[PDB]
Amino acid sequence: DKVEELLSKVYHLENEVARLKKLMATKDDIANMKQLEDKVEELLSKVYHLENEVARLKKLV
Amino acid sequence: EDKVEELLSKVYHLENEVARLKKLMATKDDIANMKQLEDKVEELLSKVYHLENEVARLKKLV
Amino acid sequence: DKVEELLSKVYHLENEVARLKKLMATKDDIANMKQLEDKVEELLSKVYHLENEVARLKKLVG
Repeated sequence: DKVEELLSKVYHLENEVARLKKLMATKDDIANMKQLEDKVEELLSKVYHLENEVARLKKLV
Repeated sequence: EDKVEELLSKVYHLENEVARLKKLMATKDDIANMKQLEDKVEELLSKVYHLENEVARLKKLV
Repeated sequence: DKVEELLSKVYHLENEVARLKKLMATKDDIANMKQLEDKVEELLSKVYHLENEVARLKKLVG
């Protein structure tokens, strides 16, 4: 009776843990976001320089 | 006796699997983090459009 | 006795797994990250192009 209740609950948990393991691999690594943040950091910088260079040209012309 | 031994062993492996999941979870990106990066990509693309239009006029004027 | 112990550990696992599930729903998927990567691919191409144009505008004007 009580051992049965446990058997059923352990079975359910095993399935849940399996689904979580599956879902875990669909989630993105923090290392992927940091590397992307870096690239966006580079694009922040280059765009800043472009805005400066453009202003310069916009005044000469 | 037998079923209880089996249940001890299943619960032990689930505990170790669940413990592994909690450390895996910690190496994964939060959505709110991703949303702030999208906000910066939303900024940069607007600035790149604006610069494209400015450079279009400059090469025309020169 | 050993039934109590297993009843106790199961309960704790149920709560742990419920916590992991709602915590899983805060994490962003590789798909949306790949979409953001695509947009960063574009913007990096457009920046390089703009760099070329401006470098020419600079050396053409003065």
